[PDB]
Amino acid sequence: MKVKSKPLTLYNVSGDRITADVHFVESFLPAPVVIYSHGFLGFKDWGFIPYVAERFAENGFVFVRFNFSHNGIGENPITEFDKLAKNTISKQIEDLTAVIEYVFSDEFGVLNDGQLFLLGHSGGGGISIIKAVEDERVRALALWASISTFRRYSKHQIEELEKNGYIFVRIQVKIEKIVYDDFVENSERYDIIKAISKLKIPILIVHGTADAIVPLAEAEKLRNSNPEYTKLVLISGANHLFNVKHPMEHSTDQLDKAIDETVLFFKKIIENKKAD
Repeated sequence: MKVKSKPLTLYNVSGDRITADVHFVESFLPAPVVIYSHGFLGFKDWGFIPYVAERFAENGFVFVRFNFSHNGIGENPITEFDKLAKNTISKQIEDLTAVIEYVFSDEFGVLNDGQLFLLGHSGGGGISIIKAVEDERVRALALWASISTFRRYSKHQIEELEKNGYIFVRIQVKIEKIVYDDFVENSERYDIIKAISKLKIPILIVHGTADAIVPLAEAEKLRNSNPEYTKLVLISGANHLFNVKHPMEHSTDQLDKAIDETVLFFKKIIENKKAD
């Protein structure tokens, strides 16, 4: 079977340009749409994202990946450090909103069944939970190593932010104060734990037991806030990136379990809708 890959250029309401791709296998259409969101420090063409896109397409999904309008990608698919420094949670949400609206627009030329499922990794999981609350057209959510709070900054980092106007985060990237200001001035709207408790759609929480970036405790906090609609799946010995190396030359047991658990979870939702 041939996995087709098509480039998309879309804009958010501020006119910020978003570059995206859609992977699909024609023989599976009409199929559900899966929008994948990565964290602040991630890129659609890096790590396991291309392989994940290929696998979801091979499993009967219309998989969309995108880069944030302010994630620094300008000419090479980092050349825009001014914009990356100002990639607030509000801009990331605005970008995800434009991708969802592009998929639901007449401009999306990929024959689908109208079902929108979100998949978020790390920071992208947080952005996906907020978005799922804001838009009831998201009928299922899967989270891979997702954060449980946007309040990631330490006592020290916040202190340098208020003194210098920016901080560096590891290859160091400058994050301007506006990113912290945007979370704090919108902490209720962006309260991940509160948002996930409001959801009434199936939620899959995939997390590794050897994850040192976002501990297993955070995955259990997400599950604890909505025990009715969530399912917690533990990947034994998996780190924050499902044990994949960079450059990615092959997949791991860990990443294949996350993909299969997600595919089956999404597939049971489609099958249950047909049963009604």
